[PDB]
Amino acid sequence: STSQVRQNYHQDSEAAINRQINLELYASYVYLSMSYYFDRDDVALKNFAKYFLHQSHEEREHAEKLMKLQNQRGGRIFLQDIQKPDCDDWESGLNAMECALHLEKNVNQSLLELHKLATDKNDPHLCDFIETHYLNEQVKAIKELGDHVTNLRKMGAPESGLAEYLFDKHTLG
Amino acid sequence: STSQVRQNYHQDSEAAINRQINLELYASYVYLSMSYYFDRDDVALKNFAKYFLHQSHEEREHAEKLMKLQNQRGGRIFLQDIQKPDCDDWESGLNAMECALHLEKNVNQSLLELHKLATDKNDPHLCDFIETHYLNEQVKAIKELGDHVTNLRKMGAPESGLAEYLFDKHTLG
Amino acid sequence: STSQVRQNYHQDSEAAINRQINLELYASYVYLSMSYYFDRDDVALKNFAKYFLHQSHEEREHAEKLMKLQNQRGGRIFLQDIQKPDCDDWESGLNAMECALHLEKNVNQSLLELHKLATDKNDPHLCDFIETHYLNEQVKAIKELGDHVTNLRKMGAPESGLAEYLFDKHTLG
Amino acid sequence: STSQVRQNYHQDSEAAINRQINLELYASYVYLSMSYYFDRDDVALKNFAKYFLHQSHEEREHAEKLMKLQNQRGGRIFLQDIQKPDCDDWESGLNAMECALHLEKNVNQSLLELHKLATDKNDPHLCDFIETHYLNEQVKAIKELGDHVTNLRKMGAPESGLAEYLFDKHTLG
Amino acid sequence: STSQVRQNYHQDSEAAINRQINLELYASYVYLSMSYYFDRDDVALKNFAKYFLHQSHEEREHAEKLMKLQNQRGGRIFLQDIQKPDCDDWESGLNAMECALHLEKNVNQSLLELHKLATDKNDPHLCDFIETHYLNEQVKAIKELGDHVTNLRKMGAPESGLAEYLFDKHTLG
Amino acid sequence: STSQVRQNYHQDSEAAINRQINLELYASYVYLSMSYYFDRDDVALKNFAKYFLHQSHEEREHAEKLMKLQNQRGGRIFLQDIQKPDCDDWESGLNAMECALHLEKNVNQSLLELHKLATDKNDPHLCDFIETHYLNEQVKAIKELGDHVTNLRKMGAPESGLAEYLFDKHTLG
Ligand SMILES: [Mg+2]
Ligand SMILES: [Mg+2]
Ligand SMILES: [Mg+2]
Ligand code: NA
Ligand code: NA
Ligand code: NA
Ligand code: NA
Ligand code: NA
Ligand code: NA
Repeated sequence: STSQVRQNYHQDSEAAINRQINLELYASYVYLSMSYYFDRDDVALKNFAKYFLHQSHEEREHAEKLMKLQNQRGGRIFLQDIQKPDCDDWESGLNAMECALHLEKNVNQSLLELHKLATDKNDPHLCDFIETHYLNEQVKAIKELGDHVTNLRKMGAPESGLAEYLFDKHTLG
Repeated sequence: STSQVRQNYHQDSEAAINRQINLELYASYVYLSMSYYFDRDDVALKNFAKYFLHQSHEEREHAEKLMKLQNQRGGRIFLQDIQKPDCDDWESGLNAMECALHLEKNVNQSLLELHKLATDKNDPHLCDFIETHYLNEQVKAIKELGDHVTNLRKMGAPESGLAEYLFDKHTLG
Repeated sequence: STSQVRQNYHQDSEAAINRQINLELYASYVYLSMSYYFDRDDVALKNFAKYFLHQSHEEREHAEKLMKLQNQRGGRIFLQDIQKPDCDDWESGLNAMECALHLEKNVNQSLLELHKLATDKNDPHLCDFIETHYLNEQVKAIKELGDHVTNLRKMGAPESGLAEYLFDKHTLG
Repeated sequence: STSQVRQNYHQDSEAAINRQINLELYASYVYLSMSYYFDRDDVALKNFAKYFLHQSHEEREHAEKLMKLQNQRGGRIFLQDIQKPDCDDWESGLNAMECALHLEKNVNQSLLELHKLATDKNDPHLCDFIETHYLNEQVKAIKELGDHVTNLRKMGAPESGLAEYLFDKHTLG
Repeated sequence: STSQVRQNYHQDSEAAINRQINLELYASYVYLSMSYYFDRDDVALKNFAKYFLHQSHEEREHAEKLMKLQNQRGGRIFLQDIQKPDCDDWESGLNAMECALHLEKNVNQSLLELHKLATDKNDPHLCDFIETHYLNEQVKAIKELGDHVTNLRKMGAPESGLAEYLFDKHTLG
Repeated sequence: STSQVRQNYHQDSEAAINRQINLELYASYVYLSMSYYFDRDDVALKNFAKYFLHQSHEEREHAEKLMKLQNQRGGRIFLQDIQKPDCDDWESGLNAMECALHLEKNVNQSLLELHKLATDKNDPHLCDFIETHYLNEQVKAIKELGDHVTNLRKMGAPESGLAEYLFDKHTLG
């Protein structure tokens, strides 16, 4: 049953990786929802739509990298349902950015728990994988989203449709 | 409530489009599963993995095109859970190709029902969308998968691991 | 009297095509009016003017393509007066965009009736002509105009002359 | 009510410019009719069709230049119906060329009356606009059409279908 | 017996496709005959010969595309004899063009019946195949041949050997 | 009745050339059948299909060259029906190659009879035409097909579907 390649790879780490794969696919799907919300004719913020679609594809890439890791270490991928996002209507550019920030912080929390598990199981390869490919990406994503939220709020979003319009043009465009 | 852009777009068509979006995302996820099955160290068919990953990304593109359609017509996207694939272990290149063929024919059947609905609702734009972007794609995909299955079977898959090896190299590589 | 090329081309289809030619020329003339309204010294929205002039020329192209169709099928073009547009003064960028949206939806409705007639007369060539060259063009145009209207309204048009100014610059420029 | 830019621009000149705009659009529409007459399967003179389509587009350009003038001077464009051309069937290349010559001379006569009005109102800018952009264009167009008519008649048009064929090929092609 | 790829493909459609393949090969052979008629030393119209040879090859391409369709849908090609053309001696450029026009209209009629059958069997893929690849091609070909016939007749074909000579040079060359 | 160009061209040679034209068109049609047999989803040997399609087009070229010869010598082409091939289902790559070899040898036998006739009628131009353009082409084609048959048989065709697969890839691809 044990993979010929498997070495120093705990069952708990394998399970946590599978959970992280599901979470990344969930995040991708959330961003997809947000993108096409901004593509609606009654919202019509093209650069918001582009930004979130880019994020969706990036999240899928993260999931695929975790799957590659799983196979590299001799674990076995077990996929689960990808839950639909919490919202269909994201209300505003600002609200979407705040929800994205919340999502990214939740993903980061999951990654930090995964790193703690890897450290507890004395799996330095997994710890290094998480540090190298995920933790700084999360810190940067959170910083960027926080900057966006700050700018939108200062500009007067979401009540100032001019605010969101000009943010869409000048920051995201 | 009605979109300012909506014209000649039946509620049943909007609902059927949402169902098709979900089906396309499901197909993408199935192909993702197959790809990373072939990336396993105990299967190790790199070109199978590449082929199915390509299909996964293509299916995501199809879903995104349907979402774009939905917004173009003034319908509203409602996402649902993406169910996990039926298998975690796809057993063989031949078995994966047969399951892919079955999947593509099911997607094609859903598209045909969508076309019939569009026709019944006298929605020529939707009909020609389906025709132009999907139906021929499906016919081609089904033909390609059938060709693959025929070749694998004739070569002696799945019992001939040499068969699958050489198919991976010469057809998919 | 019958053209040597004519085949499967109903008199009702020929008449409907002539009506569509007139409607397209009318739309071209409406857009011409809007363009030069925005070129007025007391309006001075250069990119609105450019946008509507482009639309005017596009509508002329659509009319010419219908005339080419008419001759291809062996029907005979009968031109009628091109009525002057409903307005001389279009009041605002937002009002012009709303009137354009209304115009495009009326043209689309006429095209849909044309398609239904073609279908009823079992004229698949005409049906596919309409589908290929017109229906998607209309859907796209309606979506774009709806997006413009949404943005203008959210920005505060037509009372915010700053709104229209910045829309002219950043979207249409 | 008076435009901030308006200076030395008589109401009669503004009205005459509006009349000239309508006449130019009428001429464009006449040429459009002639072009697609020659595109008929039972006439089939491609280079006649091309020549008259070019003239149609040129006439629209002339109308647009007059509209630009109108706005530059602070007059207000008032569009009227564009009357359908006098003929649907132009009978022959020679007959179309003769009608075109007649049309161009009528347009030239209207321009001359416009110039006389400008002169009487001591509007040197308008006079020089007409002189610079229109009068020489008309003289050239009339000379070209007269040359065409002379050649066709000498060749034996309209009774010599060979005549029209070879003229189409060698002069207009 | 049923192809693994076959889906929504009626036996009547398969049979009609086989009939269309035969008709296209017949048309190719007719054009071949016409081409080499014009290559005769006592006819010597090189550009007629070239035109009809081009048409012959185009018709073969159409047949091959129908065969590809047949295999794509999982039908089975059944070839039949290709009947010899009705004439060995085509008498004149004009007569050949008229026979070509008649042939193209017959092929178009067969395609229209095929489309009607596809529609009746609710085969939107087949319908759109026919619409996309064939119907417009036929309309264009019929229009071109009608234009040629009109020109030849007006020039004085077939009694004016000068007529046919100059048509060969200037239109077909 | 006699062509102005005809010189030293026997009626028997003209008739034999017409027979050879028909035989070449027959061979082209046989190869077309074989090609699309290999394009079937249940055979799926793309390079076999390509090889035989190439042969089909080559055979058509041979027929056209014979027609050109016929006109060059002042004979008159008389076309006959092109009989359908003996098979619809060619069973295997090996069987198709063997049938192709048989076909090529039959064509060669016909060409040798034609050369004997030309020699008997003291027609050195025709003898040279046959020698230069046909006899070596036939010898090469027969040698190539024999080589293919030898390789397939040695590899284990037609029972080894791996054999045919790898031949398709490495020789014909
Ligand atoms: Mg269609
Ligand atoms: Mg000449
Ligand atoms: Mg090998
Ligand atoms: Na991520
Ligand atoms: Na798909
Ligand atoms: Na239009
Ligand atoms: Na003019
Ligand atoms: Na054809
Ligand atoms: Na040959």
